[PDB]
Amino acid sequence: TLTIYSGRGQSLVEPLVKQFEAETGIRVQVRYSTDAQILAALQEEGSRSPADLFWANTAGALGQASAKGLLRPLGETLLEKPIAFVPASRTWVPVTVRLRVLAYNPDRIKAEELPESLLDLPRFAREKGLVGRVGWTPTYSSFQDMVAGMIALYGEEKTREWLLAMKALAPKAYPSNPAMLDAIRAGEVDLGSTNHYYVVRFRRAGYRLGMHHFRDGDAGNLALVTGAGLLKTSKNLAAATRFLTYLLSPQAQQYFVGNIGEYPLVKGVALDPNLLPLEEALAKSPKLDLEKLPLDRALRLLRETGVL
Repeated sequence: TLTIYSGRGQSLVEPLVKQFEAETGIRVQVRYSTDAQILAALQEEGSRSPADLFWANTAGALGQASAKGLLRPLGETLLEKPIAFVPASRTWVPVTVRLRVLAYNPDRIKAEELPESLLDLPRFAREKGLVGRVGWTPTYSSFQDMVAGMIALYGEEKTREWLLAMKALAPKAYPSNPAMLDAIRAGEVDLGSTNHYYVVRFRRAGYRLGMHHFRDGDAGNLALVTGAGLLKTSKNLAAATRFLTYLLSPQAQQYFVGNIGEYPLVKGVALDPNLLPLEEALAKSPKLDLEKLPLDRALRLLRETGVL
């Protein structure tokens, strides 16, 4: 009788849940909301919460749960499974990771010429004549995560500097990443900060698209970790633990990299060619506490600068 509060989209979640159900005979009930609402709902429900598991789209949202003392420390051998991104808390387990990257039109942009730091992107745009030819996705959650990452790395004022310098390029805003990548393909824009798996998806469809990683440590390579946690309110601790174990199972991790295009966190999986190895991903990403990204601050700043 497993009850999951999921900030991950249903289309992604349901196949895995079906499998578990059929293979264990455990009946699972999943509630789908934003990481935001789930965090609200748990604080609301208190000890009267049905939820056994929290499966978040972001490690930020899990940091909050662990911050409101909501999660139960995990089976020593569980936190042993994933290759990285385990939280000091040991109060949730990371399931996939996604990378911020810079997508571009190989026909229009030379790989050699792209900046080693996201911070230098506007200067690149100005020199290379890309006014009106840069795309971004201001309303997109991972873009907002990236901006919070810049605030944590460089400070609010450097980040503000970057935002206003980006705005001064008259960049085009897209409602979604596929929309922006379509634009990149069409030549409406030349480049855009995105999530690596949107690019992997395009490439699988046959569309040659450039994928640039910034220098190691750079805010532009931000690791976007998804994860799951065992709630304190859980009265189904065996079944719940089985499911966490299941999420980290080779077959499920193959689903994540294959069906979804995200990075698996375990071995025993066949790896796409459009991904650098997991280990190099780690090497590339900024070293930050992913549970503590100042997302509220990023949002405030994005609205103030007039980006949002």
